[PDB]
Amino acid sequence: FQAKHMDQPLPTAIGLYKNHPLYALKRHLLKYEAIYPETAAILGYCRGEAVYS
DNA sequence: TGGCATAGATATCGCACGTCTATTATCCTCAGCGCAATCAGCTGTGACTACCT
Repeated sequence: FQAKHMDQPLPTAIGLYKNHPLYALKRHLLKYEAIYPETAAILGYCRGEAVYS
């Protein structure tokens, strides 16, 4: 199941990247949660929105 | 005949409009101290009586 569902659909809708840890959009975080640019530079894009692990 | 503009048809993302339980220091109460006019006992003074001369 993990192998099948590892980034298979490849969604590119802004709403889908929210509350989705597999994508973890920078703008779709919380006040207390924050990205780490050291281990996440770029993994994908959606309407000019970068993806971080 | 064929290139593609121009609008019909349709969602689509952003801005704005509702709730919800807590990223962290209160509000009264009783016991313990204190302050100011009586009242009573320690100590001083006079009245009464013992003893050395």
